[PDB]
Amino acid sequence: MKIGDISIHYLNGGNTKMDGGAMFGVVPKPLWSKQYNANERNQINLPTHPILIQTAQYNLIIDAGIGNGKLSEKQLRNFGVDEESHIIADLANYNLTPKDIDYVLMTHMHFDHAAGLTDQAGHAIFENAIHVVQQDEWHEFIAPNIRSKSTYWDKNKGDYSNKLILFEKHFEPVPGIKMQHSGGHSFGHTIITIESQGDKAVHMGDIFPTTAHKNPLWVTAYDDYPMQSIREKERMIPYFIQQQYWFLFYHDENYFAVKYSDDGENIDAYILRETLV
Amino acid sequence: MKIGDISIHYLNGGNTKMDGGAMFGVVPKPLWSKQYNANERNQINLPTHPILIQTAQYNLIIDAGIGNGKLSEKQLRNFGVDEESHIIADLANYNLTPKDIDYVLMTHMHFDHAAGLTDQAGHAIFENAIHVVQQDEWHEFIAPNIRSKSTYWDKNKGDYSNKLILFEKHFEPVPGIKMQHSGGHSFGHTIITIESQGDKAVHMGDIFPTTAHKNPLWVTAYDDYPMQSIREKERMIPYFIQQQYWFLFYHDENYFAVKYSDDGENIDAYILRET
Amino acid sequence: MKIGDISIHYLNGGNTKMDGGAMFGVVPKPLWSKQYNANERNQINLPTHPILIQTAQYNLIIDAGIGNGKLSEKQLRNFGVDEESHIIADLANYNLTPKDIDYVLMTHMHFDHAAGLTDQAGHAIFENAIHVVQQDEWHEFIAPNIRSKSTYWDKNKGDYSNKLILFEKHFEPVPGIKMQHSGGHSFGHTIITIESQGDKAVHMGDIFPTTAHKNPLWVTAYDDYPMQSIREKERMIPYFIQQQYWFLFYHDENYFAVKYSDDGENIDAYILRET
Amino acid sequence: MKIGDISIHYLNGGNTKMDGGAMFGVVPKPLWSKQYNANERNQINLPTHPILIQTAQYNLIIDAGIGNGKLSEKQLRNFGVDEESHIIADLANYNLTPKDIDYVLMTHMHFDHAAGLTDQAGHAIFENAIHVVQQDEWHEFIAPNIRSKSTYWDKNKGDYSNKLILFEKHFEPVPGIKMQHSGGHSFGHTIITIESQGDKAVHMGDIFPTTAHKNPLWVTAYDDYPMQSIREKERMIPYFIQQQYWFLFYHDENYFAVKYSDDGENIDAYILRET
Amino acid sequence: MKIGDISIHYLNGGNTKMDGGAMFGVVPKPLWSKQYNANERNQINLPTHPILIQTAQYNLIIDAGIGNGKLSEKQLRNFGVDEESHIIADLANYNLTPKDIDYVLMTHMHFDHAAGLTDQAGHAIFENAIHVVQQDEWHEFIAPNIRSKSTYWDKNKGDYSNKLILFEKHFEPVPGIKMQHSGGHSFGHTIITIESQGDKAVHMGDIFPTTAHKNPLWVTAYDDYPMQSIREKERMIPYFIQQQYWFLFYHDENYFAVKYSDDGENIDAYILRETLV
Amino acid sequence: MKIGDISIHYLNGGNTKMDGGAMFGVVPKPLWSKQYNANERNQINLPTHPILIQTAQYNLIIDAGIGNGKLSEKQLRNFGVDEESHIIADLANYNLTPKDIDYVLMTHMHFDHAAGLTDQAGHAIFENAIHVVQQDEWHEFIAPNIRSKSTYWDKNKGDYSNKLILFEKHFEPVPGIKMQHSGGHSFGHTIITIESQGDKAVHMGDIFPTTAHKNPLWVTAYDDYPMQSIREKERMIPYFIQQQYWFLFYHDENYFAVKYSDDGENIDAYILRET
Repeated sequence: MKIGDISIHYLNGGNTKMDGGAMFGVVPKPLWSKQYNANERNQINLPTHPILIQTAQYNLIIDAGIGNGKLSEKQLRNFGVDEESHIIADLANYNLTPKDIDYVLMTHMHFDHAAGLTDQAGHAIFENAIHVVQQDEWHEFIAPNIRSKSTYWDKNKGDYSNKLILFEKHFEPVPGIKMQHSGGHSFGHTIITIESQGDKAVHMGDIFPTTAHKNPLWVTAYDDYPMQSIREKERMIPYFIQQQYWFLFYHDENYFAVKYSDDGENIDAYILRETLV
Repeated sequence: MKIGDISIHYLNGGNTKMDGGAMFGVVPKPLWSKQYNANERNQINLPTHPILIQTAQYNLIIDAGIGNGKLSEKQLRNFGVDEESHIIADLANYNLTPKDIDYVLMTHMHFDHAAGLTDQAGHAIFENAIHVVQQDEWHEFIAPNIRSKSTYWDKNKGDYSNKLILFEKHFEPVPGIKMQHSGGHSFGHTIITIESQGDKAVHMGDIFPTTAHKNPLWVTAYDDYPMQSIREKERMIPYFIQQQYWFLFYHDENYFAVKYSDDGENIDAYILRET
Repeated sequence: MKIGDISIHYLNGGNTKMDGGAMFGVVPKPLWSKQYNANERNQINLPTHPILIQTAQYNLIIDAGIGNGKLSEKQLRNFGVDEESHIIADLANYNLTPKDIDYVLMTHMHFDHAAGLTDQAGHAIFENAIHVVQQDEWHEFIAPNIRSKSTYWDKNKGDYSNKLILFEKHFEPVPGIKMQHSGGHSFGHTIITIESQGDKAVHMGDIFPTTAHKNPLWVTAYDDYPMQSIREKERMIPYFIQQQYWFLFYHDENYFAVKYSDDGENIDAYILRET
Repeated sequence: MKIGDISIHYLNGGNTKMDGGAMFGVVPKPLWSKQYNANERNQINLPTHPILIQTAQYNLIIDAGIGNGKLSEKQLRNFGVDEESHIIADLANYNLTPKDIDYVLMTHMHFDHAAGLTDQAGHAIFENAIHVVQQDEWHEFIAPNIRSKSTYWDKNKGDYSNKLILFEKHFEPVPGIKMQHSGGHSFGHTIITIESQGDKAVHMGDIFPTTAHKNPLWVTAYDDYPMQSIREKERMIPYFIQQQYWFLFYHDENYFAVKYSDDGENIDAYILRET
Repeated sequence: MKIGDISIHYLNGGNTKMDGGAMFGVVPKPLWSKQYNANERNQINLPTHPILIQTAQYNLIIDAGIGNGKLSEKQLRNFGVDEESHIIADLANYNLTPKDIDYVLMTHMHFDHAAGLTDQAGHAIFENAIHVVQQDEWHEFIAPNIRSKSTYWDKNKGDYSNKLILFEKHFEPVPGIKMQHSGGHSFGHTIITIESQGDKAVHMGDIFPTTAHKNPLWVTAYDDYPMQSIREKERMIPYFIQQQYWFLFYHDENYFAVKYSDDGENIDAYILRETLV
Repeated sequence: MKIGDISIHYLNGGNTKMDGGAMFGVVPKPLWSKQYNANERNQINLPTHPILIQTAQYNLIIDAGIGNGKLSEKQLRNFGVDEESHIIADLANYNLTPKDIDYVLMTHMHFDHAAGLTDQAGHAIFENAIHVVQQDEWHEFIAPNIRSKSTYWDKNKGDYSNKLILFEKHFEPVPGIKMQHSGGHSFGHTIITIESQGDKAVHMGDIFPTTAHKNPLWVTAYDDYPMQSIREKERMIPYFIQQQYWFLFYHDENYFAVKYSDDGENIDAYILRET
């Protein structure tokens, strides 16, 4: 993928199998099962593939996958992990090492996105990288309630917190990369946009998980504030489409990106996610 | 049943079938499917049974099922309606006719609770009945947003509004009956407690739909503000149990009332529903 | 006129006559009648002249007037309409047709500002134009409450919504043109600015209706949140004046454009509206 | 009159004449001038008659009128004052002196309601009386903003503050008398209710100024938060009517007490004010 | 102490020495040092004495002191603890055992108030007692931020949480005892009032720590929301005085209670706190 | 000092002595007393030194010490004033006189920052200067509450308000200078960043009073909203350090500017203050 001078790729940070009903909330199964595949256990396959962004000067990732040795044996099974992260080997394919990374931008701190931030002993994969998190997202991450406790794990704390930078509403790390507090899925959930030359790309995190969640009303049950999720989706998606943005995905098993035609119905351009088995 | 000097019963206002996942949210099917049955279309059976309350003077009612013919063919099929409201009949079995009512107390105005409020021409099924609805709930009902439009129907508007009484935080219509605003399921969602002598009963509406939703974390995906739902459930349930309250249900297909042991671990008493 | 390399005129989308006491809130008549006229109905004449902005590659329109055949017989009379929109004609006087308008920017969706967006049968005058509305202002438009119902009309919905775009706090449709959510008059009220070279112009919508509303304390009674209106006026006006901005009007029957002295106690330059 | 075992009359604490457009917000003159009179200054006559409540052991007063020699030469003229307070006299007609008043309950601290609390030199009419004000209403009174500055006067501060008591949402000074924060007209606006036996009375202050403001949509332009005013009126009035409450007025030149039919479309019983 | 049919007493739950400057916030030392005594280390002595309330039917406590064996050696020194809790022996003086207690009502969960809730191994002193806490207070107690972390300790969790009842704004446990959410010192801080016959008593917790904090403007620097503290004090104190309430204290070294004369200046009645050395 | 094309210096606007505990809040004396000296009265020395900024066109100024004679005898003693403002003199050393100023940018209006804004008759020390103050800060200043009345003085009002420009979230007066609303110390508290070429400087006002307040948890007891102060400090400081910003101080007696190592552990560069 290329957006102007910026190169965009995905990294195999592992995968998870989550219950379809929970990933589609109010949408009846008969309808969502036709848009996304589920197994005998009502689980749909959700890759956890970080997004590698390379500008002329900086290298950065959008999330960190499920890591290596982080999830227990019970969690690996309960979360349908087929394979753990291959983020090191994948990075090599681009002549990079978990040390040439300058920024790790987080959409949110749920385990499916932050487990791969540190190895065991909570050291920290990505030692020279500055880590950016929305301030309230971070606050809840370290002080989760009886509900967010299930995904915000102490086990995911670590050294990276040394080079931690917090932002409230918006933040532009390196030119062209803009983070923006969306809320909805998470109180501190963030979306990221990439712009180089005239090209535009956007990753709406878990506020637009997969291509099957394009309908603003189709939000996951995980969303702590679904009304805010809908609000954001109702306005962002039509705008990004009108502006001919490329939609990047972290969880979609089939596609890595998509560009809808100036209409809002037909998504002509789908960039397939060729994940090695 | 018996709640001090107050008598309580329920009415067959019809039934519906909602998608299991929509009803349990983040709870994996493998877990809730063992707590509540689902067909092959993945739907669970949910009665819409209004609760009839009678005191030495009034006989208000909680909700009004789905009604009779208020739903269209399409809707009758999409929500899996097997039988429409028998409200008029059931009420008769208690020497009460569609007119004796003294107060229709709403928990919220979603179609599965208010469609039975009027006939096909939007005329009140309950003339002479003061309809108490939470103020903010009433506003959203008559002014739905792109998501609320699915349950809030213009078609459920009617003459009953000419005897509409709104409230904010809490309201005690008749002695012993208290309506408390909870939010969660819908912004204006309300629960209702009935207390007389030493007895206590409570109906937590869609913030505690069925006995399978006892865990505060098990909230429906329909809840517009799940964080508020959990907040309310986390505090109410332990309190009502500690106080030995009877939990009344509107959508539960197996129970009408339940009373938990002094630790919430099990069901100590209960009243199944129907024949 | 023209701000830098951007051309700007005013279209005649009709007019209306609203009560004076309504247009001046707490301001006594013995004072506002010396700044504006009160026919004997106590109505003041309020034109509904949309603003046309022409840059290098785009044609924009701020609000759309009352339209043609949109208001009923009754409305025409109560809103004191003398002449309905001549928007089509006025545009022609600029070799511009309704299909050349690239953007329609709305300050708020009240009828005197949006009625002109569609013809009857709710088709849509201005096909091909992206319609920009601030989110909350659009949410309320399609879901009015008992007070907004009077100005947010259902017959004002239309095809234009197929090319609708929403923004929350600020948005730049095209270089130099900035939309900013102000609130006050209506929860989602929005003001607009135009900048080219060192030239600056601003239209503060119904938060600064006419030149007679310059005093921040002089807000209309129509304002749903007068405290926010004052807040915005108290800060914007002094700033725009200090920056030598041209104030554009939609409702001032006399002035179209105005610029205050640095001391802002007088109007140095102005452009009258050829009624 | 008297509610149950509580006596209630009205004192003449002076009067004022305020603009009509200001008193009726968005309501057109051709409509409000048929419900109230507009001298030619466009002013309507607003008495400032404090309400006297006498129970078994206490004497209470709601608001205090404009006082004596409190308004300057200029104010007297602009607020159309015909007669200054006769509060001392009127009280005497009840064998009551200013030192027998046990409680002074305020709806809000605007001048037409608080000017009468102290004489010049800000001493304090009504020594020995506990003065009840809602917290935020008092905070704003002593710290007015650019808009409140017009009605919250510094010369209205006084000794009475040595016996001041504040409440936030609700407060019962003496059995049967309840104060409730309503907001709307002023952030800290407060309405009051009196109950004895099955008799009920209520004074909704400036959230229901005169009988002509019964329509919830008819709020004054003075209301700093009109949306909250409507909210409160929309719910309170229907409830108070359903409960057969007597509506007491402070500003209605004609009526002092009123009671609507159950259907609330007519005024069944009333008490005129002997101007 | 007797309020109508209700008997009120204090229990020696230990003590703590906190920095005076922090306990008086904006009040210059020259002024507060004359109202409360400080040592060479600027520390003032603050007893942590729970309030025993006995009605005809129920027995209850207002807080739990610093406990026994709960604070470490480093904390005992840093917090100027002279003696640890004597709550068991004190209770005996009234023919009661840490088992005859029906309700433990908490004003807030800071360590100076909640450490004595459980013994080591977090079992739970007061096994048959129902524990009442404001819902938000509790939420922060288990999910404290970088600031409240210093007083909300995991080490204070325990069995008592089994019979935990939460309330939002107000709650009346047994007739005459009314809890009320005040906020200010803590987001979930609560005050308690006692009424029997015509007698009235009130404990405003850390929103009125000692008799030296009567001036509404004299709030501790510990208060997370001082503006709300002042708001509450500005209105409550004058009202409680006008109503001839007895003010009960948990932290005042000299006095256990006080009744100001219908004025708001002279506090004629002071009930001394005879603490055994 | 040098910040790209922008020149920065500071001025002796006088000094004060505040109680150490008030200044460090919850931080025990034994800890802060080792970070900042205190006399036997427990007071710490705090200069009130305005910061002079000069660009190729303007030369705005940050704060205005305490002034000259604005403080009374009592105040001069209670706040431990040793010397009053030498603002006029210092300004001269830079060929600038009390009139050249082009913008007085306030962080907040507490007396130790704004008393130097006017003379003994409330006349602006800085005619020709546009005074930029945060909107909400300005409101509280002119409308103090029982606690704010201690720093907000009526006596600090003046003609300067005739050139007052308010803002809400952020404002960039002249290129490179950005004012950002932070809250914390006071509701309207503002910080100011200066950036030119690759250089960056920031003055966090009373949200980072002295170098001893670097720990986000070390906030003054004066802060009306300490939780917001911590929030801002927790995020700003690490960011400004990562970006190699120069931290400018107004109250620090030893440093004027400081630059931390790339880890905040130590002070890598600095400019002491005075001779």
